[PDB]
Amino acid sequence: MKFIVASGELQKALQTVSGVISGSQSRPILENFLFELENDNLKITASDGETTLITSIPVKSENNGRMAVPAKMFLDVIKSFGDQPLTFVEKESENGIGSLLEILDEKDNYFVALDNAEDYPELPEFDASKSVKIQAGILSEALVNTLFATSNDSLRPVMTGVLFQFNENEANFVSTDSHRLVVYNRKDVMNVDNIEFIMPKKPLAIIKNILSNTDDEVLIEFNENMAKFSFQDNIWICRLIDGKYPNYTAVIPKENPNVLTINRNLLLSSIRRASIFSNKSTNQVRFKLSGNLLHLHAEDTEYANKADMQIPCEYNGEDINIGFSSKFLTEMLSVLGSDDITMKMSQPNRPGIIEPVDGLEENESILMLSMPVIGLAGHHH
Amino acid sequence: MKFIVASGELQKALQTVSGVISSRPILENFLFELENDNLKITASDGETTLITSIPVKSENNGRMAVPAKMFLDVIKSFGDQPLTFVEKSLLEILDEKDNYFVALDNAEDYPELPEFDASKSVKIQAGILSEALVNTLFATSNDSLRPVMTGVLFQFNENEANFVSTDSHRLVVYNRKDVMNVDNIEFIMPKKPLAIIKNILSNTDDEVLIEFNENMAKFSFQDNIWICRLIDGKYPNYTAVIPKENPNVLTINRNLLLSSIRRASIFSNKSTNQVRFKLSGNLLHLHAEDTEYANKADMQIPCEYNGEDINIGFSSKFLTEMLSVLGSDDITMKMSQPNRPGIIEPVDGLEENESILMLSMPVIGLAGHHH
Amino acid sequence: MKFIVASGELQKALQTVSGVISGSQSRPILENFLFELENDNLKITASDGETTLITSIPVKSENNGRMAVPAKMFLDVIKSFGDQPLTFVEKEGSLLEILDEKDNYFVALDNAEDYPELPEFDASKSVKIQAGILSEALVNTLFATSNDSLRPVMTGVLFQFNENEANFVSTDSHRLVVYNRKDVMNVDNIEFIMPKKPLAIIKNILSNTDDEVLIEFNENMAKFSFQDNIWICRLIDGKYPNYTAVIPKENPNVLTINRNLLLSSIRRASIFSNKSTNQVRFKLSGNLLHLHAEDTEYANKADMQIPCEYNGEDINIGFSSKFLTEMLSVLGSDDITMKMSQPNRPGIIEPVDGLEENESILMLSMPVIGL
Amino acid sequence: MKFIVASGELQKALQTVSGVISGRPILENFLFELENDNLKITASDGETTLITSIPVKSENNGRMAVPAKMFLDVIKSFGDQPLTFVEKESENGIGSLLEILDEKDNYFVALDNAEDYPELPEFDASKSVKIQAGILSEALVNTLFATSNDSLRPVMTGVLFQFNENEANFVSTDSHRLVVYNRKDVMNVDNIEFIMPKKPLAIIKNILSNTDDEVLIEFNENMAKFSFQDNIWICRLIDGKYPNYTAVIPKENPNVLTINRNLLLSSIRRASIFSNKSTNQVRFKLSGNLLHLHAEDTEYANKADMQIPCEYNGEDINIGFSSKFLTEMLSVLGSDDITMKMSQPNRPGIIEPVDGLEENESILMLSMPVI
Ligand SMILES: [Ca+2]
Ligand SMILES: [Ca+2]
Ligand SMILES: [Ca+2]
Ligand SMILES: [Ca+2]
Ligand SMILES: [Ca+2]
Ligand SMILES: [Ca+2]
Ligand SMILES: [Ca+2]
Ligand SMILES: [Ca+2]
Ligand SMILES: [Ca+2]
Ligand SMILES: [Cl-]
Ligand SMILES: [Cl-]
Ligand code: NA
Ligand code: NA
Repeated sequence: MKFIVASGELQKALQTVSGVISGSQSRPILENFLFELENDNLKITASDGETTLITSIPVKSENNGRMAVPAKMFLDVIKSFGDQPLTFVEKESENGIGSLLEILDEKDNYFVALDNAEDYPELPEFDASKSVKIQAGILSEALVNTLFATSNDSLRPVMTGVLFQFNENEANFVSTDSHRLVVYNRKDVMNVDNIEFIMPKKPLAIIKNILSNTDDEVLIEFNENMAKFSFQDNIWICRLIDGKYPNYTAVIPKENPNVLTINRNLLLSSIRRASIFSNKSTNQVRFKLSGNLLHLHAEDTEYANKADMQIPCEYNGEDINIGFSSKFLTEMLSVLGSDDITMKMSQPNRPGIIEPVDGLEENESILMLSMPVIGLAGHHH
Repeated sequence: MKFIVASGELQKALQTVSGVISSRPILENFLFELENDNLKITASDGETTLITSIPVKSENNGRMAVPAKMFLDVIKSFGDQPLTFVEKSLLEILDEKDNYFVALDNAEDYPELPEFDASKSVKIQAGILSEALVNTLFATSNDSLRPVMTGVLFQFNENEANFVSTDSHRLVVYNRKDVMNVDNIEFIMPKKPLAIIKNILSNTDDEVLIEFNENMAKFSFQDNIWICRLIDGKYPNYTAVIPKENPNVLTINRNLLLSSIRRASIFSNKSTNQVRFKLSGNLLHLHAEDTEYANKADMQIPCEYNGEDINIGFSSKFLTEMLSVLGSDDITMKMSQPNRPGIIEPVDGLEENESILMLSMPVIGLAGHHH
Repeated sequence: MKFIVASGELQKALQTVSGVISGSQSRPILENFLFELENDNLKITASDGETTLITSIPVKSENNGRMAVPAKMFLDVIKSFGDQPLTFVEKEGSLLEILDEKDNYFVALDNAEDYPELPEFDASKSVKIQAGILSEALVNTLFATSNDSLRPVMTGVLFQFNENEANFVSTDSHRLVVYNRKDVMNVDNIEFIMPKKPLAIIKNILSNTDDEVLIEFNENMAKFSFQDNIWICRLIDGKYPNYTAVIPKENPNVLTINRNLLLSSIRRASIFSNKSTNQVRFKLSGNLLHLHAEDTEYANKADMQIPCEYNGEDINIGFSSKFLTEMLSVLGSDDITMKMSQPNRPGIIEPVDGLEENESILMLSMPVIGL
Repeated sequence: MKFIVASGELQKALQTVSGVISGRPILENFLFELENDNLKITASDGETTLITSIPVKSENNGRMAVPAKMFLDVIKSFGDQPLTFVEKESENGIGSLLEILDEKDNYFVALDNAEDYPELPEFDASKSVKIQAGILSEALVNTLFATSNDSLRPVMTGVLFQFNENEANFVSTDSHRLVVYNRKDVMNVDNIEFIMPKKPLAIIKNILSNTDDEVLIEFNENMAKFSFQDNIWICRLIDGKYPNYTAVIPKENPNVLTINRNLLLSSIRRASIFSNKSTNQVRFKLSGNLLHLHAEDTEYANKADMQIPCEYNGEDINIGFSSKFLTEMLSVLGSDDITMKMSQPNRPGIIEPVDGLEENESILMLSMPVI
């Protein structure tokens, strides 16, 4: 097969599908891009066996073909060029058992050895039974809010992923670990098909880098156990996590009369400083709230360091003494971008509910629950 | 004052009370009070006061403030020898033809304790109290708990004594139906004096008297006195967090479970140190993994399990620490759902009126918390 | 001691000297910053036992003192602030208190008396050099130093000063850089070998200014002084290799070529190169450079034709692409010459443009040799 | 690669070389090289390289970089059982995994890139000496405590090795203590003198057995290569001139104290508690057959005065020594009695064991006096 394509267009297409190639040589055929050339359309596929990324670009050609091109090398090769048309010709090695990909650029020649394309598996016929639509910019903000930066909990399978709930009234995006619950809600995302599914983290991270922040629609189609995203000339296919996500709404305390209103960056930077003085193993801080004063306390009995900070705030509520793991709390505060947050509390053994004060669009809301540190004897019952 | 005492006896007395000396400078001293051949030795950090006394040979009485680290270092540097001490303000030590001097503080500056006016009292055998502390004093606890949960709850009434401790991962309830006192009392002991008391208490039938006033406990045991400031507040209602129905019973060799978790946890993330249990049939599957570094462990442990399949996760350090305190060959762990505590109890070795209950809180995503 | 200073000023000073605290110091006292306060001047010292970094900043205070502050933690603490005045109070198990309005922080301190003092430096010789010239010397030489602790002299940079010029040489036996400045003239003639690690640290602290750096010498130490910084380093003992014997007197085969063009061409060609030697072949004839790379293990190949100016006989010579690209990326000229003799002799790269009047650079690459 | 080995042998092999891995990231790995049922294990900190080898069962060859702390922790968690190790490609990343199979249990340890682990350097031996393992080990037992722990004056941080055709000398000093260990039964044609650094010697002391098995030491410019059974140790030698240690040792020392070692040691330990906190000095006042020990701390008002009967033939002398250095030196000796030979109150005292030395073995431990 032979085709001519602008190197910039080729690089962008290759870069889009490359995030799923892990460098693993356990299935060596999956270290390749799969090129499929048909009627001036170059379809490029990469996969790790569970996530598959596909894109296509127009090219100039007169013939068809299929090629398995080693991905890391070939992308490095394309990256080494400026913007110029490149010619690609598959040649059978004059001495060998397989075939070469030759690149022609003026008087210069390059050869990249190819794998056996017949060994690159075909994807199965996707038989969509349901589909939803969501704008790319909305989906990417959902991923900004639900994908945690740290995740060192060994959770059960349904909670290791992100829940997507779509119905005719709204969409919900939910994630959790032992310290946090994020519920992100869009009442402006409405679909006839009611569907619920759990997306694993790795394809979500891969998709997050590919998604643009635009009003362009993403189609998501579903079969037995896969989701198929379609966005411009891209297709992303992911294995879903089987099972039923817990009834997360039942965990949200109904009454939270103790409302802290505070500048977000002040609370975030204060906790970060205080936790430097706590025990390196647990990184906990205590909140003592009373009047319009937040008293932060951290100490490390092993090393004799201590922090005591008084932070002015708006607090209408009863005196409360409540402890938190600072790393998980500050990560959530870093995800919000508002000037002010509220943290609504009830008892020291119940989660605090963090919400932005400002900065939400009309039909957008987010709820961030932070589970406090509580001795087991004082658990809710 | 002047007295003669064998260095070994003096050393044991000093070591008994030295554990509380860490504070303001007068509290860095031992307080010596000599009265009719009885040398009372007092040490304090301002909240806990430890007292012991030993017989000595003397002809007069007195009071001295002796700097503790220095003096115990000195006594330790001797072999077993009768030593003469003369207060002169210096303390002179005489050993045959050898002379030593230690500078002294002003004893008049050492705070006296107020006269203790007991309103209630309980008694408990030292061995019973000592076992209670073995079961409730955690080897490590790094949680910043609220003040009432940083201590150990003592409950005495006419029917039983209860000893309860907790952190974010554990609840220990130690019950003795053979410890009965007329006085009903409930109080929270801070951990630090409890640790010192655990090392001094013997495993004997000698009785420990505990007396109380407004907010102090005074323990008496042989020639020791321990006076501790109690933690103010009410301990939480711990019985309400113990699940009532636990149809899923694991019976398993404790040492095998303990060593298996220890190995598997080497393969977990160093930050959280968690293992997942997959129970089905008579087989426990242990799984640990470190997603950051691609390490993994999968182990199969034979057991007796009659119950439904369960997939439940635990923090290994806190689980293994409680299992290490128990001494029976087998334990039962009773579970219900993956978001509820598992109840660990020994199979053998409890006396007639002794029971131990250990709750392990599992690792559970907040979305699936109990409700 | 007690002093007040803006957090931003303290952070920059700490950051200046922190690069020599490498973490796991075999002596734990060397994990501290040493603070010495004298007449409103806070002198801050860090050391790994061989290199000592010193800076000082003005502060507001009423007394003097000495403190050893744990470095990693204290820098973390200062970094966690914005630009605000901070109050520091030494409380001598010695503590450091930090006061900010109504907020209080305590950092446990080590014993400053345990921090080693530096010996009185007894300078016998000294040279001066502009900071910008010295840093340019380091930019050109540090990448070529060896990383084997086998030949210590090659892990450093040779410094040569006399009344006519300053010369800087580095090598790892595969590359040689000679950097020469005839506008750096000092009465004292001195020759010495500086270790790479303090040189890298110094390179980041040095600014690109005409302000002078003083270097003073005693038996086997160099003391650099530059503004309010002092850097004291142990010199490498021994004789630097006879590097001029590696430069052939004649290199008649001269390639003249655009630097970025040669650099980007080698970069592309190297993707196809031998994973073991990462070799690119230059085939020169007429006014055409042919670049060839191939990977015998994986069946990839590159053949590139670059028009150039070449005066010499036909030559086919191989070089390590990693070393060649590193060297071409350090130079900044539009054009370079590469002078060669035989296929088993070095290629010598020099910039054509962009050098100051009394500045010259020589970058030698050993060829690839194989059967 | 795939191999089977007893867990106990693997643990012993790993612990032998693991002492050199401190906290470059590639050097935190063991390097495994498997060839014809021989598993060679390498560890290094970049300056010291330790190598051991053990027989294993295998059918293929290979190379692995195994993370050391984790892997040794893993091996330690097993008892004595055969373990199977299989290198597999990672399923989700670019690296490679080491699988450990124990019956139905599977464990995976992520591996580093072995191609990034440095090869051993070509050793070009020019000279060699031989010495029994036990003799060398005893030499290090006597000398390592005396080395300086200040990195100022590097050569004093090592132990001098002197071999010639007549004897071997091992010398250490920190300018306050000097130890000379002499063996007139260690003879080699090659006369060699070199300085070994302290850290590898401490490791080497523990690997060496107390047997007549020969240690071969080969040398080049600044590397020593020790070979002892299936171990290889490669260390960078310390360059520079060791002090002329023979000039501080007085030849004539007419004032000789002979005394039980434990009696002098325990007596100095006691006195040193009462001594000057800055110098920790004790005075010897020797006359007749009486040793008067005196210590005092004028700042804190403590004093010690001891009379010890002894054998002293000499003139009345009043001489002070550091009790900390004296007690350490007496604790390293193991004889029943020691002699301390003195001359003037401002000249060193020389301590030697009285009994227990072999015919051609001598020990000299010199203490610089306080003045
Ligand atoms: Ca066409
Ligand atoms: Ca509906
Ligand atoms: Ca928004
Ligand atoms: Ca009497
Ligand atoms: Ca019992
Ligand atoms: Ca001033
Ligand atoms: Ca700042
Ligand atoms: Ca000259
Ligand atoms: Ca073992
Ligand atoms: Cl979970
Ligand atoms: Cl709590
Ligand atoms: Na008195
Ligand atoms: Na000070």
